[PDB]
Formats: sequence, structure tokens, C-alpha cells
Amino acid sequence: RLYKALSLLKKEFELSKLQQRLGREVEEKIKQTHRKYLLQEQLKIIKKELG
Amino acid sequence: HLPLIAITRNPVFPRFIKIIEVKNKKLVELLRRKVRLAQPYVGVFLKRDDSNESDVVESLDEIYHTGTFAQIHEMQDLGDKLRMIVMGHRRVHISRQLEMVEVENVVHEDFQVTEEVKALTAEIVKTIRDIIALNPLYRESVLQMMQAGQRVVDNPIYLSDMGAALTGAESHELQDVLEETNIPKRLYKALSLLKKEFELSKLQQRLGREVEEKIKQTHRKYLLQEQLKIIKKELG
Amino acid sequence: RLYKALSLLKKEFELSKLQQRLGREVEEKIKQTHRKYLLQEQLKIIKKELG
Repeated sequence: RLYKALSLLKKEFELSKLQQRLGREVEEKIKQTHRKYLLQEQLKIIKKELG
Repeated sequence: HLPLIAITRNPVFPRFIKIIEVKNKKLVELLRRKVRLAQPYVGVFLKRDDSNESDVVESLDEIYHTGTFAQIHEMQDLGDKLRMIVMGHRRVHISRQLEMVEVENVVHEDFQVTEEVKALTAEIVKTIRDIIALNPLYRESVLQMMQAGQRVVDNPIYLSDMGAALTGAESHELQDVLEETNIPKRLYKALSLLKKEFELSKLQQRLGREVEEKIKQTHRKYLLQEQLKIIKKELG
Repeated sequence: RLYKALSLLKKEFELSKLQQRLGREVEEKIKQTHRKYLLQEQLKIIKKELG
């Protein structure tokens, strides 16, 4: 009963690892947008609160 | 066979009650023409790029082929003469809105292992938990209404649409997410929109605080100087 | 005398509520004046991180 509980822990960590990694990869592919775009967003913010 | 409604920059997200208040009173002629129907109904579409209200009544290509047919709820008209309520029920992708023939091609392809496919939504809500936690706008109770532990989510694909709706991205990007048919792909685009809001948010909060501690430090200095002054002026 | 006592009581209610409305209003006029001062400060600091 222990070993089935451990193998189930293994399966759950492999799933959490694959989901965390799927999110980390997709997140990295969204970080490819340049930080200059963030600075452009700052620019927009400035004008938003500058009317 | 009804003339197309003028959405006029009013995004009606799926499974979220919403109100539409077009300024034109010509649409009300259609709303009154449908009050006599035993089963009154209205459609809801999304506008394409370069909005133009004159083109919505001139050309029919400006509205996206996507449409969200739904039953009418209740008229109010407290101030304006046109305050329809709309909601997102029967999504549809018309073959030719200019022509309107329609079919409920509400695709919902799914993996054989239906245990773990809803798990990406959990990561979507955990991201969403950071957004509503660091920038509360609406109550988190709606998130509590559709919780993963409560078993009331009979329609998870709509919940993923509801969660992508919290993203602040423009409606043309929502159409890009609507073009996706595969579940992981539309979830992937919706996740990109979600992170896109999350970095900029995180950056704003860090900037706002940052400016604040600088101000506190500025105060601190002022106080330090003040203390010294009083100390030089009182003792000695 | 019961009507007149109620009328003095309302009279104090009148003078009181006028003083309170005026007090909350002046204070918010200060808060607004500061709040905008803050917002402008952030405007500055964003311009300062990349001017």
C-alpha cells in the first residue's frame, strides 16, 4: 500500500512537473517579447495619466 | 433574417451577463419587432479591425463571422431608450454573415484521458489568482463560484473562455483565440494573454511601490533635517 | 414645547451636517491635491527611468 502510494506520488509529481514546465516554456516564449515593449507600455501609461 | 446589431465596441464575453446600450434607435425597431415573438432572441458578434458604425450598416463583412446567439433576458431602459441585456450562450461561426445560414459548430474535441486535460485550467486559475490578488477588480467570489473542487462546472470550455476574458487584450486578439479549435492551442493562446497581463501588472505594482519608498525616504530625510534644526535651535 | 424642542434639535442637526459636509469636502480637496501630486511624481519617475 505504501509503494502504490509512492508510485502515485511519482505520477503526480511528473504531472506537476510537466505542467509547471509547460507553463515555464510557454512563459519563456512569452518573455521573448522585448522589454522595450514594456517600456512602450510605460509610455502609454504616462499618457493615460497625462490628459 | 434580422439586420445585424451594431455592437459598437461592446465585447460580450461568453457566460457572463452583460448589457448593451447602442446609441442608434434603429436597432430598437428590431427589438420591438422581436417583442411579439414567443421566443425572442438576439445575436452577439464581435467587430473586426477598424471599427466604423456606418460600415456596420453599409457592409456586413466588418462584423466577424463569429456570433454568440443567446436568448434575451429583460429590458430595463431606465435612461436611454435602448438598454438590451445580452449574455453568451450559443456560440456560432457563421459560414457567411453576408448571406444568415448557421450551424452550431461548437467544436469540443477532447483527449481520451479526461482526468489531466482540465489541469491546465488549474494553472490558468492560479495565474488568475495572482492577478485578482495583486490587482483586485472584481470579487474573487466569482472564481469561488466556479471552483475546481465544487463539481458545478458542467461546461469547462466556457470556463476557460471566461478566464481568458479576464485578460485585458483587445477583441481582435480574442478573435485570434476563437480561431483556435484545438483545446491545448486555444488554452495556450489564452495563457499567453494571461501572462501578457501578468508581467505588465507586476511591473506596475513594483514601480508604484518603488516610487513610494523613494518618497518615504525623502520624508525620512526631511524629518532628519527637521530634527537636527530643532536640535540646533533649542539646545546649545 | 415638544415641537419646539424637536425644532431646536433639528436646528443643531442642520448646523452640524453643514459643518461635516464642509469638513469632509475640504479634506478630500486636500487628498485630491496630494493624490494628484503623487500621480505626477510617478509620471516623473517613469520619465526618469527612461527619459
